[PDB]
Amino acid sequence: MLSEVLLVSAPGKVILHGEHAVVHGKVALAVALNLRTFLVLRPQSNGKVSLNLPNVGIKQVWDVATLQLLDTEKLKKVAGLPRDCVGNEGLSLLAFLYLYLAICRKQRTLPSLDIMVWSELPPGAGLGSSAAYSVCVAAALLTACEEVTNPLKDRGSIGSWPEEDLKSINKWAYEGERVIHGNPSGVDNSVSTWGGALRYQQGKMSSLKRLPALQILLTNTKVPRSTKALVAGVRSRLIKFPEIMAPLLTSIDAISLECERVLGEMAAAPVPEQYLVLEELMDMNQHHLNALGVGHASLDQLCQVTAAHGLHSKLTGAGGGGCGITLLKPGLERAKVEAAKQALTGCGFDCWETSIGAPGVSMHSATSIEDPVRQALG
Amino acid sequence: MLSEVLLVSAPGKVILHGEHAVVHGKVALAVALNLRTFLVLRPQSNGKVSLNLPNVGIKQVWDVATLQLLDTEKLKKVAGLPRDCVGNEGLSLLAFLYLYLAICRKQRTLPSLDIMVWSELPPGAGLGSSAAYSVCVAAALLTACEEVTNPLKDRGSIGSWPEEDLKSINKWAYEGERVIHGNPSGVDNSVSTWGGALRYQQGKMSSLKRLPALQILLTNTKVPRSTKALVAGVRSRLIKFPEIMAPLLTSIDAISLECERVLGEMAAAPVPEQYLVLEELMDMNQHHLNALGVGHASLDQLCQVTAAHGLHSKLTGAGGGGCGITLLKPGLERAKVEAAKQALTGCGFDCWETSIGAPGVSMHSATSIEDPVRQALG
Ligand SMILES: Nc1ncnc2c1ncn2[C@@H]1O[C@H](COP(=O)(O)OP(=O)(O)OP(=O)(O)O)[C@@H](O)[C@H]1O
Ligand SMILES: Nc1ncnc2c1ncn2[C@@H]1O[C@H](COP(=O)(O)OP(=O)(O)OP(=O)(O)O)[C@@H](O)[C@H]1O
Ligand SMILES: [Mg+2]
Ligand SMILES: [Mg+2]
Repeated sequence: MLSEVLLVSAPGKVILHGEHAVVHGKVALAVALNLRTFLVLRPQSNGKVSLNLPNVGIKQVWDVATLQLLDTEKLKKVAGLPRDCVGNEGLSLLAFLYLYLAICRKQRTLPSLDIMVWSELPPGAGLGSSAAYSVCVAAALLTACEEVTNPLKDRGSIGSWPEEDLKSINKWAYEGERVIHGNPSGVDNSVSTWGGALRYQQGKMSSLKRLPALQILLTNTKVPRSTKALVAGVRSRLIKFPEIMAPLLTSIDAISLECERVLGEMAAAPVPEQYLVLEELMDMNQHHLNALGVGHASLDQLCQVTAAHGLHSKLTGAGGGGCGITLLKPGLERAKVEAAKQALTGCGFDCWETSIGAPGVSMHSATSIEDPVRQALG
Repeated sequence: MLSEVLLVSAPGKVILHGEHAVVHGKVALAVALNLRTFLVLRPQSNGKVSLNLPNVGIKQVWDVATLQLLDTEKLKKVAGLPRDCVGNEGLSLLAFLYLYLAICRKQRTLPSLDIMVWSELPPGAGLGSSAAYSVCVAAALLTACEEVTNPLKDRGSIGSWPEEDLKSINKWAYEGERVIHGNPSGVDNSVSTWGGALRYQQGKMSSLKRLPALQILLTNTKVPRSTKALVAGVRSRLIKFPEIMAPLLTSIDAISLECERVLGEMAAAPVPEQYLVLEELMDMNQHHLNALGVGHASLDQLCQVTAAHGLHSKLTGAGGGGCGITLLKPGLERAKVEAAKQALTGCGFDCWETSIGAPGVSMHSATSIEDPVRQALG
């Protein structure tokens, strides 16, 4: 057990290319979104572990005494420890407990902690915020129970864990996603742990070696959608017009592959003509997705406003609403981008200017933390 | 030679599906557009043949005496008969003369005629108005010199020529398109002659046996474009992203083929669910074309306004401007369609509510002719 206060942060994700094509065997590219989730863990004296989730406005307190006397599927039983009430986010408090016991069990006394979680990620918008949360939790606990090295052992500003350690973090982050999702693939938590870019084919994942600096505008239309529905309609259209749909899917597959090739050649020396290829790829993937049938008026609107300012975008994820991405290459005029944001907001959409291909699980010194975050954390 | 006044009309064309895909070996569907070109031929006494083209504001008069004394490549020589001045539409007056001599030569005296041509077709917008013109000319002359039966020999209201006769009309209509275009494929003139729908693969054409009643909105954005440019950019992108583009083209090919199948099954009994397939096909072909790169802001705008009213459209032809088509299925409310037209016009576009799969070369009695047409003709 450590004593110092731990501060860890993990990024969310966006599907650059591949969205619906992956369901049919095609390649997809998932990348770390720099909209992070922070978790501050404070050691305590009182025999109580308190998990505090501001966002979802819920706080829960357990007393080590009771949990320490609990006999250590498994889920049903776990629910009999805290309770069983309302909350789609109630599974999270269940995912915390699981991660808490299973990881600290090898301790001769369950520690008394205080966890503070606050992210910049909009929940449910498909940016994998629950994995970012699981990763943060598994990372803080693992470090507190010294099951993993302490990145800031040398009192650095910002730090990360070594490969062997990141693997332990992911494995545990995954169990936590299993409890809340049931059958998660592992892309979300893998993206949150290793950061950077991920390649997903048919159950197999890899980590693109090197990525360039990519600036984007993340837009949330707040339009609610049914992921189960979209995927069904696509499969439906795949059955109705097979000779039309089959090729289309292959076309999207080629877009992921092409992007993979370019990003790699950009990691060398980013020539301006490389951003031109990327936006052409986005333009085409957006049209293909509209063809698949997962488009939405709020999304055509997002692209229309954006193109009006010379920017290129594409939906990201399930389509039919949700978020969209817009590329910001090196050289645009502060004015073009600034107006797009205003326009986007006027439509009633949330808009963030962030980055893609983000760092990954990180430990921060309380002085590396910005002000807005520090205010929400302490 | 006949004596009565002849009145013939021919339809233009629109590419339902296939546009850029045909250049690469894929199937395309061309259909007769019910925006007709009329030609009134009046026999005269004075030894003069007068061709009058109101639209292009030009009239030309020749005297049979001079032409009758002309020794009967060949083009250069033909130009030495009238003259050689300005006019992209000057080749037309040249196409008339060629059709006049070559067809009346077997007469012992060049007749004295008066031709009046007036169409509802916008020139150069890709609706094949020059073929509609060549067809009308070849049809009037052929009938006057009795090289073909007289449809209204039985004093009917409206009539057409028999297969064997329509073939002669097309063959001559083609020479006239050769003079004005140089290397025309024959789709335009074949569509204008036989009407209905045509299937074009790789030099081979066929006539879809039966088509259903299709109502559409023809929209001209009046945005000028370069057909030579568009096709070049497409070939360019085909070279740059081959694994992405190849499949896409195959996807469009499947759209033509699918449409061909449905139209045929609609000719039986047009079930409402058949119009649903057609608009899904248009939606998809429009997205593919945007992917090819032949889209334009004026066209996204055309589709956006239209969808706002529940209607489905797609560009038609070269893209990057020009015309677009919108389907009007049986059952829409006069209000939805009427507002679309207003909106379209506000954008500064010309809009026509016509039909597709039109009749073809026809002879009309001066009482079958509407008022607007009759006013412009006499
Ligand atoms: N800051 C946060 N604090 C606590 N729980 C969170 C936070 N952000 C997300 N979650 C939890 O994760 C769940 C999100 O499930 P959801 O199906 O929407 O997946 P997602 O992670 O939002 O993204 P995606 O489905 O693409 O992965 C919620 O049930 C919620 O309890
Ligand atoms: N009503 C008309 N009267 C006389 N000439 C016409 C008329 N309509 C079209 N034309 C002639 O046909 C030519 C049109 O050439 P163009 O390359 O624009 O082909 P198009 O027939 O308009 O359509 P598309 O190119 O798709 O076939 C002009 O040079 C013009 O002289
Ligand atoms: Mg998740
Ligand atoms: Mg023509």
